[PDB]
Amino acid sequence: ADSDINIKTGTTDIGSNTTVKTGDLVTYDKENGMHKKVFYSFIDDKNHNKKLLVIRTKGTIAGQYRVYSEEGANKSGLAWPSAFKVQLQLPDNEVAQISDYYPRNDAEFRHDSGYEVHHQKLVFFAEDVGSNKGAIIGLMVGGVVIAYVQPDFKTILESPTDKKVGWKVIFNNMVNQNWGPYDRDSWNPVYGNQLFMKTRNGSMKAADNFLDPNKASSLLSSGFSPDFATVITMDRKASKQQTNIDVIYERVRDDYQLHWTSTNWKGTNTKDKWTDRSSERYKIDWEKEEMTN
Amino acid sequence: ADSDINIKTGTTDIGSNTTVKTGDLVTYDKENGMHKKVFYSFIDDKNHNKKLLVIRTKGTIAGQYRVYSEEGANKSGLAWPSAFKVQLQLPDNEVAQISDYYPRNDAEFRHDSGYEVHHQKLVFFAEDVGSNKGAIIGLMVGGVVIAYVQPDFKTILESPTDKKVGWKVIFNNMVNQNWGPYDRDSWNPVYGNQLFMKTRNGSMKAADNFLDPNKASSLLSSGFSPDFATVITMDRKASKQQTNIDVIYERVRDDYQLHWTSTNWKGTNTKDKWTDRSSERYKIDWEKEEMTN
Amino acid sequence: ADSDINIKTGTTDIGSNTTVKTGDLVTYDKENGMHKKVFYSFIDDKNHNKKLLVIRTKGTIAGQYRVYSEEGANKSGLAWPSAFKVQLQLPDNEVAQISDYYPRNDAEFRHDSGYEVHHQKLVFFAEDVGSNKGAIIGLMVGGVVIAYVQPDFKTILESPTDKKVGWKVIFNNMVNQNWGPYDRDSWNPVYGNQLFMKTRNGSMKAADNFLDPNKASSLLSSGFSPDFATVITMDRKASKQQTNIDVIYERVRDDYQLHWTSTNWKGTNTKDKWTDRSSERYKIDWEKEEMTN
Amino acid sequence: ADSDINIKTGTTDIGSNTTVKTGDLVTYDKENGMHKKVFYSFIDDKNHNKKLLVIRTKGTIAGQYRVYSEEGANKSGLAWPSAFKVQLQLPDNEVAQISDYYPRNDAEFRHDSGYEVHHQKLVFFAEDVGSNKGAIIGLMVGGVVIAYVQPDFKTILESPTDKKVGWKVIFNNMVNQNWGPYDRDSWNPVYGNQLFMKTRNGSMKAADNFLDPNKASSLLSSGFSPDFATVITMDRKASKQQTNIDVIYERVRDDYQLHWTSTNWKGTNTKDKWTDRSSERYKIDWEKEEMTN
Amino acid sequence: ADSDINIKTGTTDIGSNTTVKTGDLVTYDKENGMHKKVFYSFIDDKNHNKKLLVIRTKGTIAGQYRVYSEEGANKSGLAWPSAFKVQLQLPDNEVAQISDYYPRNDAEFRHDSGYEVHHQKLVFFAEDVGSNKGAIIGLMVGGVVIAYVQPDFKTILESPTDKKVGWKVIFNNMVNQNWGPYDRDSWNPVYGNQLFMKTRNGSMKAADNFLDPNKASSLLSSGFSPDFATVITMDRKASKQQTNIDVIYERVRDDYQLHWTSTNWKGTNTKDKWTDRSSERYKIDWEKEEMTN
Amino acid sequence: ADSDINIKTGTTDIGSNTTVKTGDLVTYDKENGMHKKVFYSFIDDKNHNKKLLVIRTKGTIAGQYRVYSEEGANKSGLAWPSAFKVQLQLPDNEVAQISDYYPRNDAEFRHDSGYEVHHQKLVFFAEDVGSNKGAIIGLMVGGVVIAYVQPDFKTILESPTDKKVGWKVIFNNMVNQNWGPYDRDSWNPVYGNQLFMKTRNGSMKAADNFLDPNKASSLLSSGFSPDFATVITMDRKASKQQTNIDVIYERVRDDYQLHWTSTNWKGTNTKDKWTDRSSERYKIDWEKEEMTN
Repeated sequence: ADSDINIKTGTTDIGSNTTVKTGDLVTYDKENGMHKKVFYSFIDDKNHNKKLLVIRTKGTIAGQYRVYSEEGANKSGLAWPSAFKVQLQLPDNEVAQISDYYPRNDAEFRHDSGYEVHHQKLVFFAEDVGSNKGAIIGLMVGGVVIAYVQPDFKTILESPTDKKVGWKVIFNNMVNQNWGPYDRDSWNPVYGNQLFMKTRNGSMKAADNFLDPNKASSLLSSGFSPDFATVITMDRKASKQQTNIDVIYERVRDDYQLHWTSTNWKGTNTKDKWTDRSSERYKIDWEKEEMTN
Repeated sequence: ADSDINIKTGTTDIGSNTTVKTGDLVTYDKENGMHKKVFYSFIDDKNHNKKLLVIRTKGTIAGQYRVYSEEGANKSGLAWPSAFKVQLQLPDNEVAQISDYYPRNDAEFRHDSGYEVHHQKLVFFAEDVGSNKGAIIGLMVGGVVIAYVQPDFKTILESPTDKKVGWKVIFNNMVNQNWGPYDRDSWNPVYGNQLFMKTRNGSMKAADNFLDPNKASSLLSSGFSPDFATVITMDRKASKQQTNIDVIYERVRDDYQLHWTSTNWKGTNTKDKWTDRSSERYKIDWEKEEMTN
Repeated sequence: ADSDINIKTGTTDIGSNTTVKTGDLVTYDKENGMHKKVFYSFIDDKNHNKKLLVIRTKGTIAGQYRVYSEEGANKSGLAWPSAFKVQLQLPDNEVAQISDYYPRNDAEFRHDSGYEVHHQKLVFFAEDVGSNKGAIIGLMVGGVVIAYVQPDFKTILESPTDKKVGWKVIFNNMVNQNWGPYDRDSWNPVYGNQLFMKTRNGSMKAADNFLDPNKASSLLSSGFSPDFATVITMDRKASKQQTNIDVIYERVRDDYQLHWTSTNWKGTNTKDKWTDRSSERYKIDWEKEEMTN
Repeated sequence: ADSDINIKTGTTDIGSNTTVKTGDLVTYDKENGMHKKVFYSFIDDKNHNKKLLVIRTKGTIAGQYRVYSEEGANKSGLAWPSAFKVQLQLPDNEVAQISDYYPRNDAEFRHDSGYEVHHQKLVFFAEDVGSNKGAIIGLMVGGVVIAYVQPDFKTILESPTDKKVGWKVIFNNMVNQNWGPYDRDSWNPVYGNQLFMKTRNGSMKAADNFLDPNKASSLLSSGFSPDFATVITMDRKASKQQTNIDVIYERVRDDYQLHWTSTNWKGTNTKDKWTDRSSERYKIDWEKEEMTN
Repeated sequence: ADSDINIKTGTTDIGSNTTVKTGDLVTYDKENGMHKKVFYSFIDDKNHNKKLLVIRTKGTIAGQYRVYSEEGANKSGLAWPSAFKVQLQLPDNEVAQISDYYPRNDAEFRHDSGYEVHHQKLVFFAEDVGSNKGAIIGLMVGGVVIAYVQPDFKTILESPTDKKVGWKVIFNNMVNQNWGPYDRDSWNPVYGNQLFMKTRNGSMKAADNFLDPNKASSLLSSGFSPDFATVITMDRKASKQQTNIDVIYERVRDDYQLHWTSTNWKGTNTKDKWTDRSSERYKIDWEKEEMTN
Repeated sequence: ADSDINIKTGTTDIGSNTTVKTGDLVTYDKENGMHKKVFYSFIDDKNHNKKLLVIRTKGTIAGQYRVYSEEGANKSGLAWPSAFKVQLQLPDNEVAQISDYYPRNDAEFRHDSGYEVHHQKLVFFAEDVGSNKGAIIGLMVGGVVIAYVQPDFKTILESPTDKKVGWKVIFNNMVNQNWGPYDRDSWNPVYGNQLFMKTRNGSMKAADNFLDPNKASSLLSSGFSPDFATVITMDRKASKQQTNIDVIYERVRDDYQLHWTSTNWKGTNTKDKWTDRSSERYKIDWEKEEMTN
């Protein structure tokens, strides 16, 4: 931090003794089921060399975890979201730049606990008839245990540029009732993909053998609510003080097909079957310090 | 946070150097057993592009965990709440929008600790008669342990829109005396659903074999007290500066039927048997900055 | 929090730039052994739509854990508190309302750590006479461990209304010397209820076989000191600016009867044997902003 | 801290009651896939003996984890980043100096838990025919267990000078699906380097047997976003108040070659195969307190 | 703290409502590879009885972990830093004094967990031919486990005076790849000192059998960056308001000699083989409140 | 805290809106190897009924862990500090009083984890020749494990008065290389006291068989740096506004004698062999608010 270099905290930061122009822009795409909000803040710090626009994408991208097709009591299909995405893209001809962003790709870790342990035991068994017999045992304990947090969904900052930035929320692993973790690539020759199978030998029709969304992560059913900040920077001397920025929300829906083998249930997962995109273009006026749609 | 993008903290936030108009609106629905409160705050930040209304739904939704019917000493019935809900809905013809909300669906996790560990042991047993015999053992430890917090009730943000928003509190799992977790879908062929059975082979009448509410989560008996914030936003230039917002509280009550098999007790759970809704319409005056019922 | 919706912290709160009228009201009920205190704060925020009164019930409700009757060396009786209670009730004809309260029924949890772990071992024993014999062992580790905090006494918010609110402190479990947890419903056919038995085969008279209060939770002997806030709200336009509020403290005392079987000691627990209530009526003057008894 | 020497906190720090001149400088090297940002802050504290420039290198160095060459279904090649680097270098003829920097090389640790534990057991087996036989066992537990955090990537401060400073982010260890940690130097005679092998006996072509970047650390695919502060200091009396500073970003890409042995897959790792450098020269004007490219 | 004695926090501290004169003094000793910085702060608190100078030694002492000599493929030599040191010394004839310093020798601890645990088991084996045989086992668990943090390098405050003060960073223990901790005094009759041996039976020349510095602590290769504060105090009435203070940095380099036994590798460690000292004399002017070199 | 009694924090504290007169008094006793510092703060709070003097004893008491005498290769002697002490004593004829002090004797604890756990196992072994034989095992786990922090040195507040106060730092336990804890009273009939023995069967002369101070706690070699606050209080109306206070530092040095038995090494510990005291008398002027020596 700025204190670790012997500088008073908050001294190098921006926004001190300046007027900030905030605003909200909301809109609901019913077809794609997206509540999109943009919280924009214009900062003209006279001591800063550029005008700043802080664009916080927010809202909720409904997961729409839902059974979409039934071909009878033996087959069914589930649309489940495997990924969300948010992208802000400036046209290549613009003078503005994507100076900063948050969150970023924090360096994670795995707690690694190694073992170098020695045990010794001395047993000397005997009988009432006068027979003694014994052993001395030396036991070595070694190896490693790796422990870390395994979240259901990861958040990732896609490779950004001076014109494009983007976050993606990705499905990493899911824990079923008690059968253990499962991912999109899991494959059991017997049951196929057990990701969303309520039971393996169920007597109900396929449409009813899917996990109840309440048990599963709420990101799948209710959706995911991003809070992603981006910092645009413009030069005051630029002749063109108006820009157009494309804000894009995406929901990638995979197809979980459940089939009856006449013996047990089998599950297959088709990736990126559907992609639901909602793109809006926002006009940014740097002189009046406003944003509109 | 706004510090991670080199911006002074609190600079982009709203409510700086402005007068906020607060208020409380309380009412008790005796029939549905709901204490409803709305804490409203009007914010007209001249630097913000819209008028903000922060509506915090609060109060208490009595669980009403109670025995409702007795058909003798062999059968009884318990009304127990499986879910609470709070919904704020604007009519489709309104100009206002549901800009923001809290709490949201935070991404949860499960601590995943994997094992790759090696043990070696060397035993060499002997007898006093001159007989030696031994073994060398190599032992592998592998697999994973998953540990996470399992709360009795989850809080969830239902898929919102620009006109409707809603939270639901859901029953996830309950721990009986020491018999382990149980859910609404638990089913033992012997005892059926052991969710609220005080004893399996009790000699008392069914009505007395139900768990004492004090032992169980207080959400079931005393109730649940929400604190849910929503942020409405209106354009200052809109001709109609009056709106009507419907605040809805719901208690979903399931029926736990306890039966005597002449050998032991059996429990069944009928979901969403009853639904108790309390809806109020609040008139919002954005010019006088007030809310009324 | 209000920061999570992009609003400066403390902006929507009450009490900014206003004069608050505080006061203390104390009284000791010797008969019921209750030190009752009420800390009242009148808040007239001109920007708020109602007058607020924050009533913090405090003090100490002596547990009075005590031997009350002795019928000889074989029988004795202990009065021990199983529950405390605090209730604030407004008469039904009043215009005021119980807007808010604290503490509430926080959603608790139980840390659930599940296991899916595999072990493999390979033993190959041998003798010096030339005889080898071995085994290969595959071991499965599964199940769950549930770990949570188990306090001696719970605090609960009884189902409130717009006129009545109430907290109850309840005895949940107690740990004896080292014999494990015990509750009011514990029953051993041999010893009955071992909740407060110092010893099972004691040679002393019954009155001396009870747990020393110092070993036990201080809530039983010295008592419990509540800190419970309630928020009354009144409309400024109401013609009647005087109200009467009933503050009630209760101590529920159960009877632990200890008997000699001529072989060992047995304990029985009669619930809610006695109920000690101390009720006071406080006159609230909203114009002079004071409270009196 | 400055409080531990009886000095009021923040008293010895810089930036109190002074005007700070901030700025952003952004640029995207498409060829090397680097988003470079420099956040500069000029501090002229009249009570300080020198002018300070705080240069925070930021941005994102795309990992570019990607299959680069395929020679058929038996061989493939992956370019994966093993290291990132950021260097600020002043020409030797300059009067300015690199006074400070952050982050630095914090002293790490390993939790060392040693054991000195004794167990004793006494077994006395018997048969119904009247034969008793027993043993007394003394068991010693000793040794040590070492547990520490093992991150995927380390951050390091290269040996700095008064003209050059530099950070390097280094690949330390990676955890595959569940096969354990692997590093650049790992070598199995059977499989070679299993760092990025999706499967050992896969039937797919080599290009498809590489780990999905989503599973792997996002530093490899999306990239790494530095936040590295440096503090330049200049004497006010220096005649030459203009300097040129070279900011350098580097991505070191190693080649992971995957080969088919007709039995299983083998992996080899060629270190530092490619080095992608993006260097910019920034003109620093200490009189106008600005930086340009 | 000052609050624990009923005194408002920060009241007894220095630097309140006074002007502080700061400064940086930087210099790079190429020969010894030291980046030396001194951050000085002059404090003349009119309410304090003396003038204070806070001297924070900072910078980086390059470890210079490096192979220095090769006599062929069987022998090699590594210069590795075992200790860093920083010393501030005033000449004995000066009137100034070393009033305070930081960091100091904090009292450490070792978590000591003792055991007094009892287990009992009852086995009763039987055969289908009608033969029963059993045992009752009582098992005692006792002893202690000691767990504490074992850092690679310790920081120590050498015995100070009113004229000399000094910190030393010392090599305590290092963890090799997975062979366990090693120190300067470790000695295996087979391998000697295994501190920096990459492999025990390597086929490469000695110079290539040394640990890669990236694997090892960065203090060895990149170096150590001190932050050590000292507080000089002078009497205002002293006639001589100029002083000379000697700031000394030291790097102690040990020689790790690796030899080939024609069977395996052996390592020896010669302590304090080289000592690299960089001493500077700083002129302190207490009247103009400055420091120079 | 003062908030828990409904009082604004810091309201009852001292030092609000008053001028505080600070000062440092330093001196080095070479013979006893003590760097003594006194940080004094005079507080005359007009709202307080007395004048306060906060005296913080600080500095460093060199441990002087050192070999003092050698009688050959078979015997040696080590002077090691077992205790430090700081005492402030007012003459009995003074009007001033020792009102307060810090640190004090905080109530410590030991984490006590008790066990009441049941295991059951069912084994049923069989042979291929048609012979089955089995057992059912019930296992009880009980007892307690006590875990707490065991520091090398304790800090203690000696029984104070209105004229004398004193802290003592005491040697509690030390951990050797890996042989376990040892104290001053430890005694092995074979090796005597193994507190500072580098090896048990060493071939080096006794003087070289002592633990290296770097391995041991730095309190022994470099020393201990106290920070002990005392609060003197004087009545303003007292005629004699001058006092004399004796500040005393002590180092208690024990003698660790190491002897050669011609078989192994033996260690003996003579307690409180030497006591090194450094006493200074400070003149306190309450009118001019100063302290001198």
